[PDB]
Amino acid sequence: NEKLAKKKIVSIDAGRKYFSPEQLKEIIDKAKHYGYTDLHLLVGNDGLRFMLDDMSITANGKTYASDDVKRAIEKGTNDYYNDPNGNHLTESQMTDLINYAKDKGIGLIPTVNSPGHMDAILNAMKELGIQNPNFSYFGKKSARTVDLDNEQAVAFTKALIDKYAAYFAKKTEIFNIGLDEYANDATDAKGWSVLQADKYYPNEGYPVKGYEKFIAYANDLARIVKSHGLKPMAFNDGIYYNSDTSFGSFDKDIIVSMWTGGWGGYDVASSKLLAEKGHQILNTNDAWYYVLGRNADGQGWYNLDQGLNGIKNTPITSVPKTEGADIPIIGGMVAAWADTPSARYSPSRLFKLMRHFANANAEYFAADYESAEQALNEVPKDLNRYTAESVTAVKEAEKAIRSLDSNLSRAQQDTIDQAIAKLQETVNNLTLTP
Ligand SMILES: [Mg+2]
Ligand SMILES: [Mg+2]
Repeated sequence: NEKLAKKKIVSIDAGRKYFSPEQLKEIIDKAKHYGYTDLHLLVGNDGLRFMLDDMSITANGKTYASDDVKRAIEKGTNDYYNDPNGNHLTESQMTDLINYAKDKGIGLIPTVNSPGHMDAILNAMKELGIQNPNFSYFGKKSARTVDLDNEQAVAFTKALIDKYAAYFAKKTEIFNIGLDEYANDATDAKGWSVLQADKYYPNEGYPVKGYEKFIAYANDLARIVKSHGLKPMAFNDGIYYNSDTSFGSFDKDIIVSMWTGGWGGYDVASSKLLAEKGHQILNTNDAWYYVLGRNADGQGWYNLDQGLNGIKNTPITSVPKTEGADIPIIGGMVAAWADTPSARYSPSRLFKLMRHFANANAEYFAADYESAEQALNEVPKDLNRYTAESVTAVKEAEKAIRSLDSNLSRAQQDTIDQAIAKLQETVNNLTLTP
């Protein structure tokens, strides 16, 4: 019961790279088939590839017109990557996609990333006329990250998030605000250290109250998301970075997507600390990451063979940086990324990754009843013309399938499959009364 009740999630980076409604429906079909519960769809992640029908934004003592915001976001996303396959999903397409997923028992969790990984939103703000939205580090400007000292940029960004969250209200349950990898380009992946630095190394030109403002920012987004009845989620790396609780406290209602245990000189809070602070944790271990186009050993970090190895060697219960503690989880999430969005999207490669994650953790993933349902639909409805003995065998086989536990895992798939085979055999053995 506890294993099957977990969320099993596939994450798709449709922020950097365009994915069509058809492509996403196919992913949903596979997710359902392999026993997943949710699709985690990034739509704002460097690029921004989801447009509401009304994109008007009220901030900074004015309203930015819907059509101007749309044109700014379309231009801004293209400036990040002009994808020949498409620019954005429309509101009609999103609503249809969520409905399609819901009818299959699949939830959809969107991401609209900030204050990092927001190249397109920063570009859009510049197109609207907002001045100097980008964070800079000793003259090196981040293409991805907003300056938290810029009230006009921050106000616009929050109102944009609010607008998206208002749309997702009722139709989803979780909204990922991201919060990962602050100014990773401009600081050479040391952004959290940079934001915290002025407190400990004053008068050296580090951002004054940098990390303190980030906490306030994260918390305000959490408040905004919660106002819409949605649970806010965020990636772990900036949450109590360096295990430092002295700058302030994060909203406990933020679910933590735990993707990294950190690296040399990038010292993240342990999952133990985060649990102890009151956060629920979604295991998003980057052991399972796949970057499109990096399709085999040697082709770079998060290549497909690496991800498949991570899936074989790091179970769904193994959370980054536990300090040896027992870390409870709300579920697990395997993630595919489009760091190089011009890479060709290969469905079979993604589905292999998804299939392996489900098979490696089979007790956690729901069994497939699709074919059992179909087999029942294919039984002849009227059996009167057949012998009593052959009829009895069919009715017994039918009962046996309807008697199956409706909460079996992938680990018990063969139980379902044998029941299907037995029904098919009994139907084949139906004998006309002589
Ligand atoms: Mg590219
Ligand atoms: Mg492609």
